[PDB]
Amino acid sequence: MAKRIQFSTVGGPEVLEYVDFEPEAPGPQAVVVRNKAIGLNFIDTYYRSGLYPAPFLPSGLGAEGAGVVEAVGDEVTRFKVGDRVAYGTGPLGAYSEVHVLPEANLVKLADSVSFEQAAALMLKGLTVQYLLRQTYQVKPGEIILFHAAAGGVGSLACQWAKALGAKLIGTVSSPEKAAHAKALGAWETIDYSHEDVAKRVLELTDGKKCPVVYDGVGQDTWLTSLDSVAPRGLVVSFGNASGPVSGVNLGILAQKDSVYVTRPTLGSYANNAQNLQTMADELFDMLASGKLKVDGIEQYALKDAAKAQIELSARRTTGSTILIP
Amino acid sequence: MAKRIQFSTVGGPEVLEYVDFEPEAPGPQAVVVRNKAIGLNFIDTYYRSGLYPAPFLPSGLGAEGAGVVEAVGDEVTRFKVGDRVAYGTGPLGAYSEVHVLPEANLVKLADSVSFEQAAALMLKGLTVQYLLRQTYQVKPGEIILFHAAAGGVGSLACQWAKALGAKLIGTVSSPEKAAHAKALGAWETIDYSHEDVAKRVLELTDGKKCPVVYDGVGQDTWLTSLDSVAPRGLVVSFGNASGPVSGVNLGILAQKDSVYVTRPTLGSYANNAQNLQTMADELFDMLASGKLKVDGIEQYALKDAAKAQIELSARRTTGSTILIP
Ligand SMILES: NC(=O)C1=CN([C@@H]2O[C@H](COP(=O)(O)OP(=O)(O)OC[C@H]3O[C@@H](n4cnc5c(N)ncnc54)[C@H](OP(=O)(O)O)[C@@H]3O)[C@@H](O)[C@H]2O)C=CC1
Ligand SMILES: NC(=O)C1=CN([C@@H]2O[C@H](COP(=O)(O)OP(=O)(O)OC[C@H]3O[C@@H](n4cnc5c(N)ncnc54)[C@H](OP(=O)(O)O)[C@@H]3O)[C@@H](O)[C@H]2O)C=CC1
Repeated sequence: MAKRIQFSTVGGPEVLEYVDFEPEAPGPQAVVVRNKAIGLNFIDTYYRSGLYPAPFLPSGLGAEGAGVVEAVGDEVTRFKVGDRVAYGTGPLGAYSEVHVLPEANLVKLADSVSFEQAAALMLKGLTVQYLLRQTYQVKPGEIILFHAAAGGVGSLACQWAKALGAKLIGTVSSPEKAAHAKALGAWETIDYSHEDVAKRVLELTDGKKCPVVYDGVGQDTWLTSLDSVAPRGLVVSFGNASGPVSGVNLGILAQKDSVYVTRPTLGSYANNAQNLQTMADELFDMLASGKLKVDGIEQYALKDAAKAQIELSARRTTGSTILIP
Repeated sequence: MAKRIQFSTVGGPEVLEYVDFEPEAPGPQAVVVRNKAIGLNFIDTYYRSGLYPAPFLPSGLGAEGAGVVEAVGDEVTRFKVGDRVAYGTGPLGAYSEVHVLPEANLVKLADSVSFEQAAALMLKGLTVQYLLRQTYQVKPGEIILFHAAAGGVGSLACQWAKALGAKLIGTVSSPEKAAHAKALGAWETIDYSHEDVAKRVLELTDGKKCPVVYDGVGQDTWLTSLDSVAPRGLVVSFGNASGPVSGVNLGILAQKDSVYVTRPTLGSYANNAQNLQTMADELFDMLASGKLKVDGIEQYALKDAAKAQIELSARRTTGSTILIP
């Protein structure tokens, strides 16, 4: 028996229950991980709310974590008991003392990386990697727009953008979050709790606007992003914090001067035990070289996962926050 | 006084009237063209139907044509009376004996190109140019999907794709249109009057699907295009023959494996008297080199523009068709 956070029905935070459950016996290519640190991600709230249906109820939650390998399937050779690993993709269940998942979703941690750093970087870091390196290969000097610049993904994006020589214009909801973003490497900040983002962008870019706009909040900033992208530019809708963007008429893309739009998912970029490896190597290489940093991690006891999600959804957090089993 | 085709109200073909009107005096940078050949384009039916509002009623129609310069604005130096020109962008009014437009929308014709070739190539040719060279730089060997392969744009696309060494899979509504497309350079054809396009595409591409899908029919093929694009591939929605594609939830882009979508417009790519020049030079260079050809042009008297539009909308045409003033 082991403890985990699960829900028997979709809904608000009250739906989460900290209870005993019986971990499954690893498949031939599965790995049993004894979690030491668990990630907190906005998508966790969507599975719990039902925005994204689970395969069955009661359901586990979470897809990011780091810990020690406890058991290995008979066909697994990459990992052995005792190995220190991390993951940011795979089946639900990270919110547990013991998580079982395909070896394809795991990446061995270098002795130099702690479990807290991994649980705070993995998923969000892999996302920034594909957003800035694959979805749209940001080049030095480019002026890009990135919403929620002080959030989990946003904070890493500020740092990565700076590392690339790009000039990231990060939108935030308060002068406090603005200072946070700026300190992490944001070129310019815009407080969209009252400022006109599109206007500010037009002036900051000398009327040329941004070749690419990264939007993880969705609904509330869709028009803003459409008005901030340069002609034939790209609007990357990778999040739905404020809600999903729907009911769009492709005709608006033409109206905004023939722009492009994509709705990427980590699963599509890290769709191999291996495209994951290459991506993870770059992420951890950034950390090891000192271009990315975490130090400054809020910690909640796995049993208090509900409290942690409430703060996240309430927009009362900055950077990464982890759960300790 | 001169004759033109105009409409005092939006609606069906019956709305078109062949009447006398008084051409305006060219502005300082405007050019008066004595049309010898006028293009027929699907968008013409949309302005007439009201899908795209005119600035005022009664309104002229058409944006493609070729003829002799009759008058020049005082500030115009690129053109002089007698010059043989062509245009595929600009204000409404091509459906006339005399059309007045900014010099920025004109391109001098080489003595070797007749007015019929220009009126049949200009707009559609410039579109294929930006679709295959700018929207998505098709490379030799790539397998691409292109709907309505026997249409005006489609027919040129079959030829251009072949010239590029690409393998175009063209969808058509009949074995007759299929033969037409094939003869023009289409690699493979699919009769979507009954065949499963997505299925055929999956088998023709060995399960890899198409890096890019060009869709000028819209509504009726949106899902088909989404199911025919490769992961992280691009779906180019440049037309609405079957109707516009609306009410889409960006979430479907993720569902189809993180794809991209754009809704380009000729105006956005040929947005300069000059980006037009470079594009036109390539188009006419293809014609001059024998890679693109027209010969096989249906002709309607400008006064019978309604009959011409009825056939176009009825899907009873192949290649280009022009109106003679
Ligand atoms: N596509 C993919 O592969 C992935 C997508 N994501 C998505 O990326 C985004 C960022 O996730 P993560 O780093 O975990 O989260 P964050 O830590 O960034 O938290 C969300 C932040 O978004 C902003 N926000 C704007 N409007 C709202 C709103 N109405 N309610 C709540 N928050 C709002 C807030 O910042 P402020 O107060 O400054 O506005 C808030 O702090 C999410 O939308 C997430 O679902 C995450 C991982 C992968
Ligand atoms: N974005 C841009 O810059 C431009 C866009 N366009 C658009 O490109 C497309 C092609 O235009 P053009 O070459 O003039 O036209 P076409 O000559 O290709 O005529 C339209 C063709 O589309 C297909 N089609 C499919 N469904 C329908 C339907 N329900 N009703 C009528 N036709 C249908 C038909 O071929 P089949 O019978 O084989 O299915 C038909 O022949 C149009 O949608 C047009 O508006 C044109 C120029 C520029």
